[PDB]
Amino acid sequence: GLSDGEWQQVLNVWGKVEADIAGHGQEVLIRLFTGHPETLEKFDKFKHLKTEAEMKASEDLKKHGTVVLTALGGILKKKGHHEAELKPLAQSHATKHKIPIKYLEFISDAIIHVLHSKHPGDFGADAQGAMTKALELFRNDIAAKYKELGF
Repeated sequence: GLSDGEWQQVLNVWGKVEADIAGHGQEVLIRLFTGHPETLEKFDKFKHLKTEAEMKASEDLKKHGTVVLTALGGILKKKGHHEAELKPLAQSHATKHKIPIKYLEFISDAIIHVLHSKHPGDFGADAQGAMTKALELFRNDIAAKYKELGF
């Protein structure tokens, strides 16, 4: 788990995201899709996108970025008490969307990248440690549910 101090850093960082949820969501997804094109193949509504310009021009991509980061924000604000929030996502992502757990590592990495890209010099080493721990805890708890489902 995270300490109280670590959670405070996580949620302070998250304030940056909340100020521009759509632009952070868009940049995270673009980073994911560009760095790991296999991920793009799991979205029927995005698998048409060949270029970053197309992705950049897609209002539905930005829309989905808002949905994804809203969901993660809700999870993070539970500070680890997130079973109810995480369970349905684990089940839809393992059973319906068929998303390998590695893709959650890819998006975690993309989030850390985008935060430094958008806030260079303002995402300190303590803050990155805390946000990393939070994203690891999320992954770990998703992973436990994936194992239950054999995915």
